[PDB]
Amino acid sequence: KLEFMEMEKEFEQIDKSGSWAAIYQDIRHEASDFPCRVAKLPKNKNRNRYRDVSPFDHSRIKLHQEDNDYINASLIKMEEAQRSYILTQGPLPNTCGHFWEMVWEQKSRGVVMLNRVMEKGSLKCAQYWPQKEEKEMIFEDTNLKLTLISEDIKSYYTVRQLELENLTTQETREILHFHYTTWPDFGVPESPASFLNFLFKVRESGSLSPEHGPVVVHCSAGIGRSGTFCLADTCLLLMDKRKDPSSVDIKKVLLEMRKFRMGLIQTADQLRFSYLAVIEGAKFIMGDS
Ligand SMILES: COC(=O)c1ccc([C@@](C/C=C/c2ccccc2)(Cc2ccc(C(F)(F)P(=O)(O)O)cc2)n2nnc3ccccc32)cc1
Ligand SMILES: [Cl-]
Repeated sequence: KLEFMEMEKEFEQIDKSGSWAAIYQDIRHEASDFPCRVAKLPKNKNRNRYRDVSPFDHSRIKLHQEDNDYINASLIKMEEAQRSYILTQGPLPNTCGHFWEMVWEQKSRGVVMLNRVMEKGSLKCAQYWPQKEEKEMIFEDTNLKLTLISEDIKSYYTVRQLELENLTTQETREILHFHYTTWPDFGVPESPASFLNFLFKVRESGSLSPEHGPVVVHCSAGIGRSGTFCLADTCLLLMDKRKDPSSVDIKKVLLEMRKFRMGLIQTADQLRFSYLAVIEGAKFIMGDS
């Protein structure tokens, strides 16, 4: 029982010794590496938002296009946690069709967005979804139609319901879009509570359920914020299923996740935040709630 005051004690111990950056750099250097040949092909240069962030060849999501099957997106599968996620970059002006094509083919039912489309001091992301219910979007290259159906705006996040339609089979699917709007580039969420609240919300939607395809998670590069979000989620799952919560080594989990996509969690503070959100979140889930 009193095993929760343990992990939070070593957390404060790490905080006391200011060892976060050390642990984080240790993780960057223990991180596995795999080839990204497809990602680096000249024809896929314009499909990559950033020169140095690429999906590994083994876990990259392949588009069912006959021509070019590339999309900077990676499938992260966590066995013990029993959860899969697709991490991708913020869609580019020329890859919005690819993005939705992937959402369709992969049968995902939810999209989690952790970055903002624009501002001034923030990385730009393409407006890959319709902002107005009356202005649906058609992606000619992927023969898909997208319509905004609902848009519940809250303080730290907006929940939108979209309708994605395969113009060929004429099938339509409800896609839930969870947009956390207060997580700056290379920063942390507004607070652990808002982050968790957002996470629990995405959870309760069933968007992460094994019933549907893997949820799609992205920020700008698809590694810092996306990695933090997924790491927190997986670790919470693990602390809930395991008899011994403190047996969950967030560091091992992150390294495990990095085998599927490079650079997950981009700052020492994000790592700290993941520990903090997981400990607090674990307390909540096991504390009556
Ligand atoms: C001035 O613009 C920026 O703020 C900026 C910061 C970092 C970067 C990264 C920096 C590259 C980092 C990297 C490279 C190799 C392995 C792992 C990480 C890409 C990147 C952007 C944002 C994030 C994030 F953390 F905000 P996310 O939450 O959206 O994921 C991550 C990465 N990047 N990718 N290729 C580069 C080539 C030269 C210099 C920097 C480069 C790009 C732009
Ligand atoms: Cl890194």
